[PDB]
Amino acid sequence: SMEQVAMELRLTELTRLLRSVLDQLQDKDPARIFAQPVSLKEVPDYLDHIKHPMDFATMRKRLEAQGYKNLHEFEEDFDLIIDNCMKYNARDTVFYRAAVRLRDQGGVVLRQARREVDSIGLE
Repeated sequence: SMEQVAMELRLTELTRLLRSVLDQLQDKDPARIFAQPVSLKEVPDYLDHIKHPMDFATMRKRLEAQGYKNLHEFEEDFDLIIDNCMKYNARDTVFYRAAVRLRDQGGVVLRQARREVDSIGLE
């Protein structure tokens, strides 16, 4: 149907905006601490601690499959990256501190992303 095509165009449009958002967020992680999933070979107990692992590569996979239907779902995954890190790692670690900086700098990006999604009407 034509309605279904229109819905798909909106989703494709949203996916384009989120790709830009994702790139901007990942630029705030120049150490690439959050670029890939935590290795279960190198951190064998990880899933005992963290029940829903997340990372930028995994987000990018979901994004390219147009698997984010709205900005809230995207934000949920970004928050998992930060929140998982701040639980597994202690305050005095480079990992925890990197997550704090990513959350702070990323907030700016997400604030305007929300305005753009609402304004253009992409969800």
